[PDB]
Amino acid sequence: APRSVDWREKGYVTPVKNQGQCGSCWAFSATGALEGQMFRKTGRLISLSEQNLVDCSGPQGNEGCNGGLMDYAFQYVQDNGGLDSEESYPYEATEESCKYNPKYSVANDTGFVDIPKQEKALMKAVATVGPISVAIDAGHESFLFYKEGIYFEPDCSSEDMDHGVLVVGYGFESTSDNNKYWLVKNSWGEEWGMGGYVKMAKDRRNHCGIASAASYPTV
Ligand SMILES: *C(=N)C1(NC(=O)[C@@H]2C[C@@H](S(=O)(=O)c3ccccc3Cl)CN2C(=O)C2(c3ccc(Cl)cc3)CC2)CC1
Repeated sequence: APRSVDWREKGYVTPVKNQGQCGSCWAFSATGALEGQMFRKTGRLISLSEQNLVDCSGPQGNEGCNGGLMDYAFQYVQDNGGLDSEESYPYEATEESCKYNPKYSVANDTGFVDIPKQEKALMKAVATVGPISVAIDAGHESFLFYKEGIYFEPDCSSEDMDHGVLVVGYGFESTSDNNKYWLVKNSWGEEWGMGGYVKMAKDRRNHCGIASAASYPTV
């Protein structure tokens, strides 16, 4: 794999979004991954509707503003035959009745891939596929108040993840001893972290469980 990857530079990544008070992180992680795979497929970067996922993917096991799984979202898109654009089905940050309209479907998927649970497998996936949906342990105050640089939290769990985010690349800082990072897009708006991103510790024993539940949709 290359030493550094950043899919933002290749046009695969929409601007940072804000989920608000709704427990819809999983929906933002899923749309991020699908936005990337749709761009690879078609050359068109189109922002997708998290609201459509929040309102409509109960049958697949998602729980709206009270949590869900990226893979359940990918299964919904396959079952449903599509997913609306953000423009057509805008984000409300509350769970409402399903308003899916196939006329405005701009994405599809044919399933999903679960990546082996190693950072080396995650790097290979990121290098070759595009942005990847990942689960992390975000449940430390150090994450809430993260501002810049490489995020490392000694008490992070590699097994107890509670937040879905999107890996858009990886790289290394030239500063000192521990310099590698995953580039991670969050859904807490641009005023959190580094314009809404967190450079997360890479190759330090699967820190925060970033390689523990990584996946992406096939299109
Ligand atoms: C996001 N605003 C909130 N977090 C979740 O909804 C997270 C997302 C995923 S995860 O990425 O943590 C994860 C964890 C373990 C294994 C795979 C994955 Cl993808 C699940 N989330 C959860 O909070 C849990 C969950 C799981 C399944 C359902 Cl239907 C609801 C909730 C508790 C694991 C909401 C804060």
